Amino acid sequence: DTQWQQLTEHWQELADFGGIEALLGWDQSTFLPAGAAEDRARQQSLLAGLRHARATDAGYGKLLDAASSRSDLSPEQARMVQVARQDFEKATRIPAEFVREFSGHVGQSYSAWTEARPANDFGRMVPYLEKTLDLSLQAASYFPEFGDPLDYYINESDEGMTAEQVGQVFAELRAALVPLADAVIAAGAPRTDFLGRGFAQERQLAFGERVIRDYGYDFRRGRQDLTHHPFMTRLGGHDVRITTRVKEQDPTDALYSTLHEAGHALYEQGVDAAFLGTPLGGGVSAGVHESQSRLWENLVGRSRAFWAAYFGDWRDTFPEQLAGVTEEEMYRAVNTVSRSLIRTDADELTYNLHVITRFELEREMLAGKLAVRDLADAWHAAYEQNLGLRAPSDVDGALQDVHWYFGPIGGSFQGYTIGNVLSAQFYAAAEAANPGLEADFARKDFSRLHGWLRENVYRHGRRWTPGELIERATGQALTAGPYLKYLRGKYGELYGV
Amino acid sequence: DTQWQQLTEHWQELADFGGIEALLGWDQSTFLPAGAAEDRARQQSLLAGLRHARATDAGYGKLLDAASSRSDLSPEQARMVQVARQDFEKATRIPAEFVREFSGHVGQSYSAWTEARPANDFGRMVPYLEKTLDLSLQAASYFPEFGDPLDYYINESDEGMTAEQVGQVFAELRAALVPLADAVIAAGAPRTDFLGRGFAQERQLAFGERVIRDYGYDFRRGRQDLTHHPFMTRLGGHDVRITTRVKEQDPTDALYSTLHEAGHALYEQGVDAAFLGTPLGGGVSAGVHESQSRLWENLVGRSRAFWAAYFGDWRDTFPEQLAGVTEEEMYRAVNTVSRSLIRTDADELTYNLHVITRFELEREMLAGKLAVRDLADAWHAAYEQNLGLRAPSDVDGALQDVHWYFGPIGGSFQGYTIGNVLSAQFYAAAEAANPGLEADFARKDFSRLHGWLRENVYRHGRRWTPGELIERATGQALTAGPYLKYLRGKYGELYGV
Ligand SMILES: [Zn+2]
Ligand SMILES: [Zn+2]
Repeated sequence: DTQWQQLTEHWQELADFGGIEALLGWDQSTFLPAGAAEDRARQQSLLAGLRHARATDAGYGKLLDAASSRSDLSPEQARMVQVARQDFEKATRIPAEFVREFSGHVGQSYSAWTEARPANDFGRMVPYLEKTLDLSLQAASYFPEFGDPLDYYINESDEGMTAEQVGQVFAELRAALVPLADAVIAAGAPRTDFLGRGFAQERQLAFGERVIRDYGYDFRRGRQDLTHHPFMTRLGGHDVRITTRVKEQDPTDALYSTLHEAGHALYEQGVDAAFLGTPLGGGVSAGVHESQSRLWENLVGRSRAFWAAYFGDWRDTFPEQLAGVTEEEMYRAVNTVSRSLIRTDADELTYNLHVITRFELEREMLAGKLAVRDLADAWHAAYEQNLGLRAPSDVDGALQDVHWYFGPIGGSFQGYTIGNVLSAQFYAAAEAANPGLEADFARKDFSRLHGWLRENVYRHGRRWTPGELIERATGQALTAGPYLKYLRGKYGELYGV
Repeated sequence: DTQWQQLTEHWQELADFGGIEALLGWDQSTFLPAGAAEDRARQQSLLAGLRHARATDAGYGKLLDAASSRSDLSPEQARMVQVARQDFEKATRIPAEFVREFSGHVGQSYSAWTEARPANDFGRMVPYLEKTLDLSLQAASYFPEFGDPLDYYINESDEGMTAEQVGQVFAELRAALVPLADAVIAAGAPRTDFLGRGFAQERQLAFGERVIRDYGYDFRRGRQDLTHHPFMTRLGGHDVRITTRVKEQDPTDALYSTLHEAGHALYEQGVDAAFLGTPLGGGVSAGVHESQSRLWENLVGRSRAFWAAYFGDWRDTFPEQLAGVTEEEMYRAVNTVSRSLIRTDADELTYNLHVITRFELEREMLAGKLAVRDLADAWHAAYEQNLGLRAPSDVDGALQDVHWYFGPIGGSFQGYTIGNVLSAQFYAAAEAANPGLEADFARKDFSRLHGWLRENVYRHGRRWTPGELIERATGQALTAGPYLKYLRGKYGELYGV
């Protein structure tokens, strides 16, 4: 009983270390002055070392063992203890010296990448990728329960997911989305030139903050700022911050980045107050998290009802830019499709082809079938086959994404595609329970959609495993069905295909 | 050599905790959302505890003892050890229990004050101040080498400074500045109404950043943001941040807050790189620090040469506002004088009367001659006596300043006046070594003044004691001479007195 109070305080201390670490990273991406990079990284390592010591503290381990042997715990408290013991298990499996070696290597890899990408110097990154691949395999070998080292990373991203389950889902998406995208591309695109007329940055941000405020984003428990790369980060139990990036030459970039990151933040902001500061107080997996950003961005933000509700405010804010443009035309311009090179900018239909490419290259590298020095060539070859075009150099080829340069190789991307699928699966379950969602959206009323997602997804945090969470909320395990039905219906209707 | 590497690593770890603690506080004042106050305070408390442990670690103390007995250390390394041991002495002198009790109390006092001041509820703060006074005396009692507890606080602010030395400075400033201020007030004020014509906030910030940029503020090692109260804070060896406050109804506020805090930041940004991350890597005392904010704010920022250089940019930025206003009128308008209530806004001539008021009330309270419950009345009586008027309530009376509600009572304010004195003493030494500084200023060239201050003041950090630094840099100990000569000359010529 006194042991439980001590466990509660140690858990709150781990959450507090995490919030402070998140602040160091949030400030690094937003306001850190250019000449202060090195000291900030050292500050981050200092905190990483301290937090790891507490996450692996032997006394804490004994407290967990004590609470675990009790028989009088509520379902939530026992699950809280179980999750803590699972985190403790993972944290102590890997020697702290290996953790530090890996962190220093990928940190140096990153710095080399920030220069080699603009310089089209993939040959320079090869030694960095070779060591990263070796370290990635070594890290997975501390977990022999995954015979396939790729399964260790897939599981780290989405508890319980396997490479065979991922490959199956990918196979289904490719078989369905390639024809649907090709048919949309062959039909021709809606008008888009009015999006290039000049949209003032401050006006874009104000519009975005009105929308996500309607969604339910709580500005007493967060804020938004500008960054080069949008992200969401939690600095505390009541401090969930988002960032966006604005292009005056295209207002859909900032709007949908903001809706996307806001979706992540709604998830975090809906976690039950009783779980904040405990091992259950956070999102449960990468795919479930990305299902919420994608739900508010795509399923809601790009829908006809969304623009039925906001076109008026939009045209008022941008009167000259929307002159001669109908509400229907703005709805179509937000749902264009094309074969493109940059994954983060890819449309709803071709996006997953980027993830599959990266996933299959990871499979090839981790299995020893593809040497890293051949990665640049294999990447272009996969882009030609999967997207029908190739980048002019390696800048937007294998150097495009930071993941393999600032972290392990393997399991880096499937969460994006799992999130896309689950977005429609969670959304369909929400509409099954609230058939008048679209009529609400037209009134700028998202309370029932938010209410359903909070009751069935957000509040539970980590109390359920991803698979339990998905099955309880939607009645079935991960399935591509609702996702494909939504896309075929939406784009079949948009392009007459 | 092995032992020295450990000292430098521990010293850098102390500096890194300091930067992180500063980041938590900087973010708290700028961007922390409203619902995140409680969690941030616990985070700060967690970091305060860890840093305090590091600062008092017995092993660390043993390393310092070893290194102090060595005979092969350079004068700087020996001084680092001496400074580290002096910090180690005071940090361990006060029991950790007492550190937490005092810290927790002033936290509750501060929070109650943020509500009691706007409500004119001094009676509510009386118990908080009584406990603060008792704890202030108790804290000083851990340092019996100061017979007078006020001398403990005076020395904590400015090493080597005493109450008897402060009193002599006050008497001299009072004897010279009261008649000069009364004569200025009786002569009449320059035109000022054009300052009320409306100055857009964004232009004010842009202008202010161009000025301090020319001063020498390095935005690659800092930045500026908006807060309720301007301040300067060091988040790292290359991260010295400043904040300002903008009033569109009066542009002198933002401008001179920015010049003031930039002056603080210039000092920190000039500390020698060899001292960053060591016990010598920071400003040496409150008085020396405020000497630099006041030098760049008053001696430079309010001088005729400053406006000969910047009125053009000023007029171009605010053309209608400065229509019918000469460059000479803008110079006179930034140098008005009057008996006022708010210490932080008080002019060059009457400012010190606010510091003297507070110091003498501290003296009476520390000696047990003034009861805390009588402070509100004694404050008003001292304001009538020293400044010729009194506030309508306690809001701008004894509740005005945060110092006694978020920290100890005693020695809280004399550093501001010490800084005023030293600003002219340092400045005159700079002109003696660089004949013709004012001519440089008209060209927006501050490199000779800044270079002199960096070489003779900033780079040393804590390498010299305050008395040694002032003596070496200016050829004499602290003296009000240069200060009184500067004011008598400046205001004698402005007002014909
Ligand atoms: Zn996302
Ligand atoms: Zn100051």
